[PDB]
Formats: sequence, structure tokens, C-alpha cells
Amino acid sequence: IEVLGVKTDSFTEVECFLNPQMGNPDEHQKGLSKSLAAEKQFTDDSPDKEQLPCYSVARIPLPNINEDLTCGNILMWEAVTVKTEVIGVTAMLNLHSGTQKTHENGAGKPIQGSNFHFFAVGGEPLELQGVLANYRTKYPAQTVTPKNATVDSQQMNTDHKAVLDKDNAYPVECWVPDPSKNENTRYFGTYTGGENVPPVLHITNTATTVLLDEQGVGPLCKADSLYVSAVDICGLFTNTSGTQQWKGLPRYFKITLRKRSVKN
Amino acid sequence: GIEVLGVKTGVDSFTEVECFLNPQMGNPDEHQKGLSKSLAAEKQFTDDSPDKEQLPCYSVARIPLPNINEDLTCGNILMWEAVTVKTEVIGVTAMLNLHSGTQKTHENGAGKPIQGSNFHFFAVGGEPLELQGVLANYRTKYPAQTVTPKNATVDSQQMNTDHKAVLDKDNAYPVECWVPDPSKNENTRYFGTYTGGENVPPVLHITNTATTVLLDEQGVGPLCKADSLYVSAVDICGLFTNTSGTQQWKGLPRYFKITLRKRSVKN
Amino acid sequence: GIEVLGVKTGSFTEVECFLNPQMGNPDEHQKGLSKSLAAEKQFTDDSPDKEQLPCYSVARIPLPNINEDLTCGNILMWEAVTVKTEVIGVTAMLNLHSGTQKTHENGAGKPIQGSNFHFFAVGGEPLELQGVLANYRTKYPAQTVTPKNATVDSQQMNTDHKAVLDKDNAYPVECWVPDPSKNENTRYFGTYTGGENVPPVLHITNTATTVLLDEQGVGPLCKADSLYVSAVDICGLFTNTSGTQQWKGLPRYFKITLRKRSVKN
Amino acid sequence: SFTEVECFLNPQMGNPDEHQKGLSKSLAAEKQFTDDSPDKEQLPCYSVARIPLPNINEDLTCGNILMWEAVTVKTEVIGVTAMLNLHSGTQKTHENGAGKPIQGSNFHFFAVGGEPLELQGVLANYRTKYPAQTVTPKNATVDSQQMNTDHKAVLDKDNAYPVECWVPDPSKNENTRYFGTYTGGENVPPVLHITNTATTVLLDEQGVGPLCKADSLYVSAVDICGLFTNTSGTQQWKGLPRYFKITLRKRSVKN
Amino acid sequence: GIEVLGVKTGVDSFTEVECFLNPQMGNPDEHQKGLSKSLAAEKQFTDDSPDKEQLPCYSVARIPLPNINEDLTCGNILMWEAVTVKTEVIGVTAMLNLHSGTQKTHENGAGKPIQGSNFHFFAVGGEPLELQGVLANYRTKYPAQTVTPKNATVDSQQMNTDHKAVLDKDNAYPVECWVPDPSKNENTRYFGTYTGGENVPPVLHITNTATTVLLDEQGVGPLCKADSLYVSAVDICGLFTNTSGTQQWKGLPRYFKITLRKRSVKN
Ligand SMILES: CC(=O)N[C@H]1[C@H](O[C@@H]2[C@H](O[C@]3(C(=O)O)C[C@H](O)[C@@H](NC(C)=O)[C@H]([C@H](O)[C@H](O)CO)O3)[C@@H](O)[C@H](O[C@H]3[C@H](O)[C@@H](O)[C@H](O)O[C@@H]3CO)O[C@@H]2CO)O[C@H](CO)[C@H](O)[C@@H]1O[C@@H]1O[C@H](CO)[C@H](O)[C@H](O)[C@H]1O
Ligand SMILES: CC(=O)N[C@H]1[C@H](O[C@@H]2[C@H](O[C@]3(C(=O)O)C[C@H](O)[C@@H](NC(C)=O)[C@H]([C@H](O)[C@H](O)CO)O3)[C@@H](O)[C@H](O[C@H]3[C@H](O)[C@@H](O)[C@H](O)O[C@@H]3CO)O[C@@H]2CO)O[C@H](CO)[C@H](O)[C@@H]1O[C@@H]1O[C@H](CO)[C@H](O)[C@H](O)[C@H]1O
Ligand SMILES: CC(=O)N[C@H]1[C@H](O[C@@H]2[C@H](O[C@]3(C(=O)O)C[C@H](O)[C@@H](NC(C)=O)[C@H]([C@H](O)[C@H](O)CO)O3)[C@@H](O)[C@H](O[C@H]3[C@H](O)[C@@H](O)[C@H](O)O[C@@H]3CO)O[C@@H]2CO)O[C@H](CO)[C@H](O)[C@@H]1O[C@@H]1O[C@H](CO)[C@H](O)[C@H](O)[C@H]1O
Repeated sequence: IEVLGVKTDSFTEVECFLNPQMGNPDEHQKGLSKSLAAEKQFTDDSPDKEQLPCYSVARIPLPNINEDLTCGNILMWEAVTVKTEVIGVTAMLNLHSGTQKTHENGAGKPIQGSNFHFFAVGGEPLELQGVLANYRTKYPAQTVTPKNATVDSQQMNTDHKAVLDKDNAYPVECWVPDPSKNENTRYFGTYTGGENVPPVLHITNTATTVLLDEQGVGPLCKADSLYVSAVDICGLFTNTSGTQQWKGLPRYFKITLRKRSVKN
Repeated sequence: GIEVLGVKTGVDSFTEVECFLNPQMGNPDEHQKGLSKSLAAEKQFTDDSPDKEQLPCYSVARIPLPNINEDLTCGNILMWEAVTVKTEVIGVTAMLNLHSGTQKTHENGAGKPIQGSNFHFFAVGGEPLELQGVLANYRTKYPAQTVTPKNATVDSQQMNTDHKAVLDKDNAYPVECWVPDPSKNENTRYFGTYTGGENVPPVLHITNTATTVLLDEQGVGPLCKADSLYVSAVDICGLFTNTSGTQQWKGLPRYFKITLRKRSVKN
Repeated sequence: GIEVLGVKTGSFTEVECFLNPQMGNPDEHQKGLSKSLAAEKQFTDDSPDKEQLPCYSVARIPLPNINEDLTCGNILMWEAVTVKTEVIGVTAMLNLHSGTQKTHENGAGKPIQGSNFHFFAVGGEPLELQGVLANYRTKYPAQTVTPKNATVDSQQMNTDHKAVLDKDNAYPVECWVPDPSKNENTRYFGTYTGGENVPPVLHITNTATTVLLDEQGVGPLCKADSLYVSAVDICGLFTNTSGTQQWKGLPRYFKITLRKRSVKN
Repeated sequence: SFTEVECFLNPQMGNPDEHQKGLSKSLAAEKQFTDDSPDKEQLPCYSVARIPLPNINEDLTCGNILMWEAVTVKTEVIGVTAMLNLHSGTQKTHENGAGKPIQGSNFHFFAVGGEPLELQGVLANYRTKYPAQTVTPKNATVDSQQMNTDHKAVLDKDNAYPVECWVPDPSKNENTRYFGTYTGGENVPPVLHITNTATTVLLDEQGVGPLCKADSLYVSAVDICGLFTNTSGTQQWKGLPRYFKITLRKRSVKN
Repeated sequence: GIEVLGVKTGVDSFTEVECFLNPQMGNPDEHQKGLSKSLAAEKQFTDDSPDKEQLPCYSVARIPLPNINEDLTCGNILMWEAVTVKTEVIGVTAMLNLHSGTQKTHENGAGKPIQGSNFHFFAVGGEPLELQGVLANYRTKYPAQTVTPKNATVDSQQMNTDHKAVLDKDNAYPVECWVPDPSKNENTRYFGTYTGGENVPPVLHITNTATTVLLDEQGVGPLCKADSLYVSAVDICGLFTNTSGTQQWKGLPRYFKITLRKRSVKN
């Protein structure tokens, strides 16, 4: 999209709370995955959907701004800044409910281990690339995973292109944002691996991310729609029995937008 | 929110207020201030009734400010605007005591230092801090003398938008039940870091040279309603381990020094 | 050697590249992994297989020719100005169920972790290497380019060990490092972390850009209309149910912006 | 209008005997709250030195005088490489292995001011029976484990104020600049940087550095690097000297 | 000392020198260059006599610079001035060999990587680096062929100002005995980081885009006396662990790339 210079009614602000999609084994275990399996053979590994955390995504409708989309010059909503926040970090200070003792007489074991904290803001669905730890993994019916996985899907298999158009459908272990695309999206993620990794989570209402690219253009919202994507795997929760399930927390988005002139 | 006009400072347009806020970890008895009650583990999800003393709570103090004697009948008045804050965790060196009631790390070895999960948080606002409730266990039966999410549901372990509250009472709101609400708090600036893990080393910096500017994106700091300021804090440093192996949350006081200026607002 | 002149304005180009990792690939089914790793082999008889040895990844990217005559005193060359680069598939390691080893009874699988090395380079010619060995008496396998005539000093400085990254899946990571005494026409960046329990920390974003201009404002100049991207992304060790370990690698993406620069000829 | 003073400050870990300088006495554990009487040598203390400065005034009744003003400081922990000694009196990590390096809880701290550092007392155990030859919070109460504003003091004596009892007072210290970092945990790896290129500016928000009262400059330090583990498994704090290099300028003040 | 005058600019005013500095970890025999001798532990303070091969030493090289003065009988002269340095630890990827003489971490597992206490240090000066002696154990009986603090006393474990030296000899000054002296070194820039702990992960970055400026607060870089430049280094990466459990310090070479300019000075 060919963009024009900036104007100076011109602004709008939208909010969103996004629930995590860790699996939710039953009604009582929202924010969690099903117990995790281990030591499954590469040739016979069939994870349950509830064992697989998925990307969270919400399409946010923006106020109509064009009467006629055939006009040579139209206005689009341009995402300029975002404040974003992981919600409920203190909840993990509960070391008494269904926890596993660290030692005799001791407090319960805190949530810890591998984590992935990720967010994206774009004027389209996040564009994804497929990469698998095990290409022979038999993925459940209620998930969208890389079609026709091959030996190359554990490295680069360019055929595995997708978009994040469904909430609670695209497994995190299957997809990453595609850096060869996503011109109209800004995304940020950090993966930390290791069963003993301490979660480090910062909260504030003073941190802003500018969404303008190198030419000073933020994501341009197609069809007056804004897309917010998220993953916030905080780590593993350890049951008294020693079983473990992924723990996720909601993510808040506060996007500021401006009206931008574009060629049409 | 509140419509402000431009900045215009002269002589005696500034003021400075100080505050020491004690931690509210639980205080099992008079001899254990700054500590919680020993912590339980492995409680059934459907029958978990924590004691109030086991639950660290948010600290909050309302600081009165000098009366600017403004009559709220006119459309133009002056309000105190918080512009900067110096804040400090108090008594970090106290944890260098590894001999009092500690558990040795090994035979002939020194006592085990306070460590594990921690949460360090502070807020400055012209109103009480606005809170959102999130629970690890929505079926948790919280004690009478705590303010916790009302009518907790299945969704309270993720997003339940009904759980809105304000930090208006000290030693009442359990840290594990509440976080600052990012969808509100227009008139508050808050800052927090959570670290999880039983072996997490505390890292605490002290200095009198660090200043936090409280002005937002439009250059406006918290506007102090009713000539009052709110400071909030949590400083869970980690766990203290008793000789027996029992563990209790450790907290330290937090110091605030806020600088304010008179600002014109619409009324 | 090369004396630069003016830059063409108005003159730009962008090139992309996905580089597969070269960890060893023991068989068709195990790409991105090395072969089972050996330990405790004697110094005088250590003969590692090629599949046990991760290698440097490299791709030569062809660019358009800009000159009709190479006898002219002034000639145009492609100048790499910026690079966006990204490790691909970081989330794949959240698979803790496939062929993993339990951390405990009833527990999840052990995540990939341990020694890692993440490295990338952009240059107008192959990356220049210096050989250094942990064990100079190592018997390196066929189909690998390793330091020739390794001596006592190859465990420290042996300046005879000079090479160029001109072949993919051939130069073992453990034998070569980029040569800081050379590489005038290359920009390289690497981080080594050692320790069997080291957590991998991997960031992803499409908003991070590295400027490739040197102190004088000149980026890599692409000789023979060729751009070289080089990478190593050893993420750590994958632990099998049995406890056997193998290096894990991931692909790396490059997006390089180039401009036409006039140069003395 | 300028001057430069420099100082080396020995650590005050306790020094049980003349052969163990830089170390504390063996540390005790698992002592009762109501009967914990630590020896002075078991308690590391703040280091402090008053640095006399050239005299610049001849009449103190004047309404306008000159005071030395501290502008910058270069500071350095001294002897960090000494801990690469893993053979002397160390405990083996494993059969045939090297000795265990100093590690564990640490506290690195320095201050520059024109007065003694002002302290606030906070105690882990308010019922601790502190030994003679130490200055500790007087009349320690139930609230001394949190906020007890009666516990005010100044760092005016070297090897007297136990680190575990006192912190710099943020409600005061207008004429001092202090910086400290505490790390807790028995396995904490010491991380120590050295250079002669790092400078700290001591000017405050108004552009004024510490003003040296009575032509005196105070330098305060604590550098508990971690725990030294003896062969027997017995442990003692380890400290290192800190170097100060302060630049001062003449400033006019009301009087 | 040296009254510094104008900087020579433009044509024939700059030079560039490079250097690879081998590490001096001890070198037990010809097959173990880059390593120390197996390390001893639990030696009693009174009977501690370390071999030289067990003691990593500072690395140093004097780099001769082109003659700049045709006549040394002048009122003022030209000196080489070090302006910038690029420096690199060489061979970091060598430690990704976990199969040669290593100790497995577990059954069927890979070899234990090099890890533990590390010290990474470099210096650029127009003189030898000036050292202060500090000892962990002052009663340590240091071996022949090492320069260690003379007449070590009770105070050598803290501040003993008598222990002054200069790094004028390669593989002679034990790293555990000496640190750069911050009370001198006016004509040298030094940088080092010590990390202690037997499980500490080495973290080593490489690049040809990082430059350190050597100019001081006055805009003056090290002035090279007797047309000589001094590069100093220590790069203790950690401990190598043999199958048997014995451990030896590992070191790697360091590269230096220094840019110099001609400076006028009074003579
Ligand atoms: C070890 C134990 O059974 N603790 C239970 C505790 O019992 C009290 C005394 O224990 C300590 C401790 O936990 O080690 C002793 C410490 O010095 C105290 N620390 C401090 C800083 O004061 C702690 C601390 O006060 C509490 O834990 C705070 O909640 O208490 C114990 O010595 C004592 O036992 C004997 C006593 O020695 C003897 O003179 C007398 O004749 O009989 C006593 C038995 O009653 O009794 C103390 C009680 O007054 O009490 C708390 C409740 O107050 C808990 O029951 C605690 O057990 C843990 O409880 C946790 C949940 O709260 C969790 O379930 C753990 O698994 C339990 O071990
Ligand atoms: C220990 C075990 O066998 N777990 C299997 C689980 O069993 C369920 C209950 O176990 C817990 C647990 O894992 O500890 C109990 C916890 O309170 C729950 N935590 C939360 C936050 O809700 C978890 C959690 O709900 C699930 O793990 C999430 O998937 O489950 C167990 O107490 C219960 O016992 C029943 C018993 O089965 C029944 O015969 C008797 O009449 O009543 C008992 C009640 O006390 O059974 C629960 C299931 O009905 O079930 C899951 C499948 O839903 C798994 O089988 C799990 O075993 C692990 O499975 C992993 C892969 O999914 C992996 O293979 C591990 O190796 C297995 O241990
Ligand atoms: C295990 C042991 O006793 N080591 C002592 C060592 O013995 C030498 C050989 O051991 C190794 C080792 O430590 O594992 C073998 C490794 O492959 C070598 N590593 C490298 C990279 O070359 C190391 C290394 O060379 C040295 O450790 C460096 O000092 O040495 C050992 O195999 C050999 O023993 C047999 C030999 O197998 C056999 O063919 C022959 O017939 O008899 C030999 C017995 O002499 O001997 C090697 C030396 O000749 O030697 C050193 C001194 O040279 C130490 O004694 C070392 O023991 C440690 O000493 C430490 C202090 O230096 C400390 O006290 C530790 O507690 C001791 O274990």
C-alpha cells in the first residue's frame, strides 16, 4: 500500500484483554494445559489438543472511515503505539493450591520451566511459518498444523505458510511468525527453555512500543480491522503427583491509531 | 478523564512529601513482623482455606497534601501534580544475617539465605490503585479479613472482568489475588517485577540518585484528587527457611519521596 | 584495496535467504540434529563422525550485474547496508513429548538446553576463518575441511590455519572461528554459551535491523556480484529418552538491503 | 579551583586473627532467636574513612565562603583475581576436582559525601544480642524487623557498624551519594568488573555535588564478595578493598 | 610528565598494528597448550606450594612501532597515540568439542563443557601495565619463574601498598597474585571481568564491529613511550574437566587491533 504524509478526530484508542489458550483440560483448569506426556516415540506421538498451547488472536473492529472504497484516495487506520501487559503475574504467588512440596515442611513448587512470551499488532492476521521438532507428530483434528509435513519440516520447509486467523487453533510448537512476510505487522517474542527456568515478568503502565517501521509507517488496518496476537506460556505447573501442565496468563493490549491517507 | 491546561510554575509552586511503608506479609505474631505465617503446600483445590497471615497483602498509604484552598465551584482550579518519585527498598542488608533461626546449607555451613519467588512493586497516583483480580485457584476459600474477587468463577483463573477493585485498604488485598489494572489507572503510575522459582536469588539495588519521572505521554503526572496522594507497594523478597524446613514470605519496607507541582485543571 | 566513490540515489535492492542448519543429520528423519554425541574418547584416538560435528552454514546469493565494461575507471558495486536476521522455529522446542526424557516420574520431557552458539555474517566475499582446536590430535573425518597439519599450537594460535567459508556443511564449528585479522569486507556477530544446563534464550522480531556500514560509512562490497550469508545456530542439546544427546540447530533468515556504490577501478 | 584525592579502603569482614584478614570468623547457623549472640568477628561492618581536604577559608563569620564540592568519583574493587586461588584451604568440589570458589550472598556498596553516611537500622532478628565494640540499633523492638524510625545513626566509625544492622537512610543523605547492590543465595556467582575508564558523576538534580563540611570528605564501602568455604565445610565472609578517586571543585555558599 | 601538544592530522598521520596473544595458563606439556596443570585443592595455608604450571599468568606483548623522530634533540617531538582498539577472544567454538578426553554428564550423555570461574581482561598502554598485589593466602609459597608480591605480610590479603609491579614479562605474573593498579595506569586503559563459581557458564561474544575508544577525559589516548605499545590479556574461560574428574584452567588467545595517530609532545 502506497502511503501519504501524516495529518493532524484523527486519533482513536482501542483496548483488548486476550485469554491464553493453553488447552483447558476441563472447566476448572482454564489457563492450563492437559498433563504433559514425555518419552513418546517419534513414530507414534499423538498429542491431545488440550496438551498443546495455541496462539491467541483477536480481530478488533475499528470505526468505518470510508464511504466508497473505489476512491483513488482513502483513509486507513494506522496503529502507531501499543501498551501491552501480562495479566495475573501475582497469581503465581499461590504456592498452596494443589502444589508439590519442594521439601518436607516446605512451600509448594512455583511455576517454572520453559516459557514463551509473545505479542503482535498488525492490520492483518499474523503470517506464520511452520517448523516442527518432530515431523512425524500426529496432530489432533481440532488444530491447524503444517500440511504434508516432510523430513525438511524440522528445518526449512517453505510450503508451511499460514496466517493466524483462528484463536485456540494454531499450536505454538508448530508455528513461528514468518519474517519473510509480516510487512503489515509488528511482532515481538522471547523463548526461554529449561525445566528450572525462573519466570521473570515485568508490569507497568508506563511502557509504550512504537509501531512505526523504518519509513515511519505503522500497521495499516485492512477492512478497518486490527489484529492482536499473543502467547504467554509462563512455565510449567507441577501437581502434587509430579505431573505438569503449561501455565498461561492473559495479555492486555492498548493500541493508539491515527487516520492515514493512502493511495487506492 | 481530567482536562488539564499548560504548565506554569513560579515561586512556591512545588512541594515534597516522604513516606515509609511497612510490608504486609502476614505477621503471624508480634515477633514475626515482615514475615508471613509458615506456608502450606499440597492443599486440595476444592478445600484450600489459607490463613490471612499466610497471605501477603498490598501495602497502601494515603498521603495528605497541603491544602491549596481551591473552591470546587469554579471551572478552573489548581491540583497537585506528582512529577517525580525516588523510591527505595529498606533493610536489604538485614538478609546478611544467616545465623538467626536459619537452616544450615550443609554440615558446618552457614544458614540458608532468603531466596525464591519474589515480587517487587510500587505505585504513585492521585487515586487508589485500580486492581484486576486473577486467581491461580478460583475455588480457594479466602479468609474473612481479606478483600478477594467476589463470586469467583471458572474464568477467574484467566480473564474475569467482574473482578475490579481499588487498593483503598492496607493489609487487606492479597497479592496473589490482584494485579494493577492496565485498562484503568490513568491517574496512577505503577511498576512491578515478578520472579518465580524456589531458588531465585534476590537482587536488590539501593541508591539515592535514581529518580522516576511520573509524567505520562502528554507530560502530565498523577493529578491528586481531594489533595491526597496514594503510594502502593509490595516487596516480597523471597522465602525465609526455618531450621525445621518451614518457609515464610519475607518483606521489607519501601520508602517514597515524591515531588509535586501545582497544575491548572478544568473543573 | 578498494577505493569507494559516490552512492546512487533514488539504486536499491532487497534479497532474502533462509539458511538451513548443518548439525550433522544422522539420517533423513533427523534433520536439524547431529548424530549421537560421544564423550570420554582418548586424545590420541578421537575420530568423530561427520554427522557428530555441526558445521558452518553458508549461502552465496547472486546479485544483478551492474557494469557493461570492467576496464572503466569507475564501476558500480552492490553495497550491503542493513540486515534483518531471525532464528526460525524457536517455538518447536516447546515440544516436550517427542522422544524426550522425563525430568522425573509423571513429569514432562527435558527441554533442549546446554552449550549453544548463535552466529551470523554478511559479507561481499566468503567469511575468512582462523582454525583453533580443543584437541589438536583429533582425527577429523573425510568430507570436512579442518585445519591442515595441526600442531601443538593449534590449541592456541597457529596462524597457518587460514581458511574461507566457501562450502556449506563442510567446516566444523568446533574447528573454525571468524578471523578478526581479516574480514575487512564482512560483518560478523556471534555468541557462545557453555554449560550443559544453560537455558536457551531466543528473541524474535521483525523490527530489529543491523546496520552493516563500517567506521567510514561503507558496507560490505559484493565482489563478482555475490553476497555471502553465513550462520551457526546451535540451540543446545536434545536429550533422548536413553540419555543420549545430539546438537539441535535451527534455520536462520536473512533480509539484506543493498545499494549501488561507485568504486575506483 | 580543582583537586584530586585518592583512597584505598580495607574491608571489615571481622578478621578473627592476623592470618585471616579479609575474612570473617567462622559463621554460625541454626541459632535460637531468643539466644543469638554473634561475635564481632562474625559480623562484617561498614568501611569508612574521613579524607582531610586543603583548608580554603580564613574567616567563618563571613556570609560567603568556599566549600570543596565532590564532582566525580572513580571507584574500584581491589584484588578480584585473588579468588582464582582455588588451592589454599579450599573445599574440593568433587573427587580429584579443584577447590570451590568463593560464592554466595554478596553486597557491594560505596558512598561519597561531605558528611558521614546517614543510616537506618533494620534487623532480621530484633532479639539478636549484639556484641561489644559494635554500634547497633538501640532499644530494638518488634518493629525493628520492619520500619523503626528511632534507629537513626551515622557512619562515623570504621569496623563498628555491622552491615546486617544498617542501611543508608534514603530519607536523609542530602549531602551524600550512595550506591549498593545486594545479591542473596548460597550459590550466587560473584560478578566483578574492573576498569580505569568508568566515572560516576556526583552532582545532584540541581547540579550540586556533596559539599565537604569542615573540609572533610567521607568515603564509605562494603564489598562482601561471597562466602569462602573451608575444607571442613565451615564458611566465612570474604571482602576486598575498595579504591576511591574523587575530583573536587571550589564552590561558593551562603554562611 | 608529558606535556601533550597538537595532533598530527591527514596524510601519513595514522598507523594500524595487530597482535595475536597466546594465553598463559601453565602448559603442563607440549600437548596441553592453552591449559594449566591439574589443580590442587584443600592445601593447608601453611603448606601451600603451587607449581607454576598450575598458575595462569598475565599475557603481555610489547609491540614495536615505526620510528617517528629523525632527531631526538628537539624542544618538542611526536609520539604514537593509541586511539581505538578492536579486540577478540580467539577460538570460542573450540569448546563445542565435548568428545575429546571429556567427562560424561550422565549415562549415554555428552561430555561436560568447560565452565566455572572465569576472568576476561585486556589492556592497551604506552607502558607496561601497572599492577597491585593482592593474595587470597599470604603464606602461599610461590614457585620459581614467577614474579609475585615480595615480602608478603598479613595485610597482603587486603591492602599492602608495597606490592607494586609492572607487567613487563609474559608468563611470569600469576593472575591470582596481581590486579591492575587503579592508583596509577595513567597511560594505560584496562578492562576486566571476574566471574566466580564452579558452575558458571562462559558467555563469549565475537564480532568485528565492536570498537573501544582509548581517549581519556581530556581526549588523549595512551602515549607510546620508546615507540612501544603494550597489549596485556587474561582469558581464563573456565575449567576443563577430565574423565577422571581432575580439572585444569582453560584459556584462549586474544586478538588486538589498535589504531594510532601521531601526537606532538614537549621534549
Ligand atoms: C516445624 C513446625 O512444626 N512448625 C509449625 C509451627 O510450630 C511452631 C514452631 O516451629 C517454628 C518452625 O516452623 O520452624 C519454629 C521457628 O523458630 C519459627 N520461626 C519464626 C521466624 O518465628 C516458626 C514460625 O513461628 C511459624 O512457622 C510461623 O507460622 O515456627 C515449633 O518450634 C513449635 O514446636 C514445639 C515447641 O518446640 C515446643 O517448645 C512446644 O512444647 O511444643 C511445640 C509444638 O506446638 O511450635 C510452634 C507453634 O507455636 O506452627 C505453625 C502454625 O503456627 C505450623 O503448624 C508449622 O508447621 C508447618 O505448617 C505449615 C502451614 O502453616 C506447613 O503445613 C508445614 O508443612 C508445617 O511444617
Ligand atoms: C497422577 C496421575 O495419574 N495423573 C493423571 C490424571 O489423573 C487425574 C488426577 O491427577 C491429577 C494429577 O495429575 O495430579 C490431580 C491434580 O489435582 C490435577 N490438577 C489440576 C490443576 O486439576 C491434575 C490435572 O487435572 C490433570 O493432570 C490434567 O491432565 O490431575 C488423579 O488424582 C485422578 O485420580 C482419580 C482416579 O483416576 C480414579 O480412578 C478415582 O476414582 O478417583 C481419583 C481421584 O482422586 O484422576 C484424574 C483423571 O481422571 O489424568 C490425566 C488424564 O486426564 C493423566 O492420565 C495423568 O497422568 C499423566 O499423564 C501425562 C500425559 O497426559 C503423562 O503421561 C504422565 O506421565 C502421567 O502421570
Ligand atoms: C587422574 C590423575 O591421577 N591425574 C594425575 C595426572 O596423571 C596423568 C594422567 O591423568 C590425566 C587426568 O588427570 O585425567 C589424564 C588426562 O588425559 C590428562 N589430560 C590432558 C588434557 O592431557 C591429564 C593431564 O595431563 C594432567 O592431569 C595435567 O596435570 O592427566 C594419568 O592418566 C596417568 O596415570 C597413569 C597412566 O594412565 C599410565 O599409562 C601410566 O603407566 O601410569 C600413570 C601414573 O603415573 O598419569 C599422568 C601423569 O603422568 O598427573 C598429574 C601430575 O602430572 C596429577 O598427579 C594428577 O592428579 C591430580 O593432581 C592434582 C594436582 O595437580 C590434584 O591433586 C588432583 O586431586 C589429582 O587427581
